[PDB]
Amino acid sequence: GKIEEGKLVIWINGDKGYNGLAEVGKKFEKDTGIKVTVEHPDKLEEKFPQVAATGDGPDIIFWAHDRFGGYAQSGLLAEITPDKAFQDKLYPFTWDAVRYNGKLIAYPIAVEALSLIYNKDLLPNPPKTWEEIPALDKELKAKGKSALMFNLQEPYFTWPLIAADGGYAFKYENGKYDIKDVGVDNAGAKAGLTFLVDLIKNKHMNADTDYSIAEAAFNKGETAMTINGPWAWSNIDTSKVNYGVTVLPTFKGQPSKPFVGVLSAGINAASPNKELAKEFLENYLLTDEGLEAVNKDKPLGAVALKSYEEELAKDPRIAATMENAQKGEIMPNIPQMSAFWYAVRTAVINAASGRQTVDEALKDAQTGSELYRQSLEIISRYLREQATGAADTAPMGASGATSRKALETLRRVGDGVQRNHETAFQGMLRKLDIKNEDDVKSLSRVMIHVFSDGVTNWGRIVTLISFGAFVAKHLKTINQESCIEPLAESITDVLVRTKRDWLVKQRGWDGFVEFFHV
Ligand SMILES: COc1nn(C)cc1C(=O)N[S@@]1(=O)=NC(=O)c2ccc3c(c2)N(C[C@@H]2CCO[C@H]2[C@@](CN2CCN4CCOC[C@@H]4C2)(OC)/C(F)=C/C[C@H](C)C1)C[C@@]1(CCCc2cc(Cl)ccc21)CO3
Ligand SMILES: OC[C@H]1O[C@H](O[C@H]2[C@H](O)[C@@H](O)[C@@H](O)O[C@@H]2CO)[C@H](O)[C@@H](O)[C@@H]1O
Repeated sequence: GKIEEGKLVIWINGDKGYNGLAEVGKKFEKDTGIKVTVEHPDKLEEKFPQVAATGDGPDIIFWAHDRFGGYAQSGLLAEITPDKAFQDKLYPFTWDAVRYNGKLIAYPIAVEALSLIYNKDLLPNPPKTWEEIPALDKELKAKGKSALMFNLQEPYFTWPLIAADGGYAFKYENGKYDIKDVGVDNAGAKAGLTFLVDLIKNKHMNADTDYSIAEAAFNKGETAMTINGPWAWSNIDTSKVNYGVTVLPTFKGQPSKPFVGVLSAGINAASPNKELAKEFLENYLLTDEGLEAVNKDKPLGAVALKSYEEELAKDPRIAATMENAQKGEIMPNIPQMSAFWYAVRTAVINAASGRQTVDEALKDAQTGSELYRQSLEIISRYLREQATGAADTAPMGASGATSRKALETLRRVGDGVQRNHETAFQGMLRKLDIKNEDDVKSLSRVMIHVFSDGVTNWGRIVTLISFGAFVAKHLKTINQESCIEPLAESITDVLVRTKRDWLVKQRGWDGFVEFFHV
């Protein structure tokens, strides 16, 4: 479809101040005659990449910054180019959250971190440790109350505990992420998640508790504590619960480490209203009055706009938010975050329900989180060595035995496919007529159509990759060697995105090696 000209459609999550945002839209309309429509669809962060890929969707999308690198990598976002005067009005670390491959890809709005929220009438002093919560629940159950209820369906809420004793997503050292170094199934992560599962086993929490259940229980005074962000404070105010916002409990003497989000506003690359969107965001929303309108609906947290943040920073709930933020870590925005989150969401749900043990659940989450990088390493190396006739001497890195053995297996079975199907490979190569970087970009839809819609097995995966190597050899011959790495990335994307669940079920590339073991 085509995004309509002369209006703005905005998407924002249903937990945020969308009525306040609509009020800013009405002010925009008053000046310009342009109607602003604010919507809060379910699963908007999943919807957006689907609809935007076809040139459809909202003009402006709001989400935490972690999803935006994926959207940008997919060509779904307009580059943001504010002048120095405007840039200097927001905190530099907030612009850093929305920078991807050296370009600004959204406007930052506000810094979000989870805090412990407690009912002062039930618990005059909140617990400093996770370890004391079982005893406190036992005390409270004798009064017809519980200690703690929070959303167990979204890993954002359980991550602070998983991270506390050493769980991590992608290792960060010397100002750099090692995307090859994933910390989901280490001893620290296991300790955190085992503690959560034990809370459930011992009937201190219920695996089925979700956002709405926890919110209602806290706001009705049935549970003494919850874990939530600034957006939740409005409904708690309405409830008249005597609440405090404080630092999350420690685990094994170490701080809980929330993953810190920057609510951000991106502009759809397919929007014909980009100048209207820029005007709205810079001169209506990111002003004291614009942020106030949203904040009075549902609190934003620590806003990116220095002038308004100076007012808000006096609020002890914001101080608490920022204390927790400083103990946590800013989320990456790398495209791999979506997969990391899906993998950890499934692990927590399965461990909490008893569908899998903690060890089983975190193993699968490690494999899912490593899948893209490991797949790319194997596929890129095979294509490149096939094209040039010489292997890559660089170390395989993390899970290197698997990568090496997968590459050796792929050499055996993939060369066999190419050899036996040479005429068919030649025919398809000529039919596809691949000449340059632009023609390579067209192959994804063809790969999805042919590969992803057929039967899922290792044989057809070998064919996918083997035909890729055949194409790579051709590209080298015609002085298009620079196209090979983009080709490898494209094949990897199709494989891992469309066969994610199947691949994890096979133990990823270890399953491949096992399947073709001679
Ligand atoms: C015991 O059995 C086996 N052991 N082992 C080890 C393998 C098998 C086995 O049987 N495998 S098999 O079932 N696999 C497939 O069929 C298959 C799987 C994935 C594919 C993939 C195909 N394709 C079409 C092929 C390529 C050459 O001619 C093709 C084919 C079959 N195709 C199927 C789709 N139709 C659509 C209409 O036009 C004709 C076309 C024909 O042609 C005969 C072929 F060679 C199949 C042989 C496979 C080995 C059979 C390539 C593809 C689409 C093109 C773009 C593009 C680009 C890159 Cl970079 C990379 C890939 C692609 C997607 O990836
Ligand atoms: O649970 C995984 C989920 O976490 C974060 O989403 C948060 C969001 O940042 C908050 O603003 C609020 O809406 O709660 C969400 C959790 O339900 C990530 O931003 C998101 O990408 C991820 O899927």
